[PDB]
Amino acid sequence: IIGGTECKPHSRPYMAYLEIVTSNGPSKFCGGFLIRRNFVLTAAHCAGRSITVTLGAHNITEEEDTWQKLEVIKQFRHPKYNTSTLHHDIMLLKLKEKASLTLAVGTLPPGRMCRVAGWGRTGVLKPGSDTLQEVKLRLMDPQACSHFRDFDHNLQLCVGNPRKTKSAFKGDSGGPLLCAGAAQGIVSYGRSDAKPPAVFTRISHYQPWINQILQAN
Ligand SMILES: *[C@@H]1O[C@H](CO)[C@@H](O)[C@H](O)[C@H]1NC(C)=O
Ligand SMILES: O=C1Cc2ccc(Cl)cc2N1
Ligand SMILES: [Zn+2]
Repeated sequence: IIGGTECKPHSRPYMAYLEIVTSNGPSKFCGGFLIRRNFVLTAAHCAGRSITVTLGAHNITEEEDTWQKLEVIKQFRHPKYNTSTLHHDIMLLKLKEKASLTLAVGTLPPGRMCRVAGWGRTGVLKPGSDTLQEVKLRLMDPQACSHFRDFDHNLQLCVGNPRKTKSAFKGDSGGPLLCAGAAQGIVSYGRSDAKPPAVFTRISHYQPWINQILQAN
């Protein structure tokens, strides 16, 4: 998160910290959010050979009793996810067992301001953050994201005032974008120089597919 503040620890009990395993390189990291005791929503491009989920975390380098490190049994990436257009950047993770409900861990059931949180990098050349950072971003008209050639208003949200530095960035993918407390978007992609706006998956469009996956599993 660029241009944000450190969250009050555990003020966002649904936040999930993802460690992703591939076969040809070291681990990668994304965010995500617990929508069912055993289901975590994140970005399609965070998929890997295997994934571990830590719930209840603030400072991700210091273990604490709030922590729930959970195994992912199955990854449900959207079937139509496109590595060329980046369309349908969305994935459901099924946890091996249902998470415990605690104070620190629980499910989450243009021109306006939304908020987005993550453990991602705090600047173009900065490392990922140790602690959960958040930032408030402006929801933009779709023409503000026209320069992303495959951006699609129906599928995506355009997020972030270009006059401001604030933004999600690497490591923040899969995190929820909340407007008035409700999840509206998912961190997906943007420019490598982090100049806003950036592109978020529009959750509402994928709601049928989401419900589909839940009931079948
Ligand atoms: C997080 O924890 C580590 C030690 O576990 C510490 O070195 C680091 O400065 C901490 N960061 C914050 C801001 O709490
Ligand atoms: O909002 C975001 C998320 C993200 C990931 C990676 C890059 Cl290069 C840019 C952005 N912008
Ligand atoms: Zn704590």
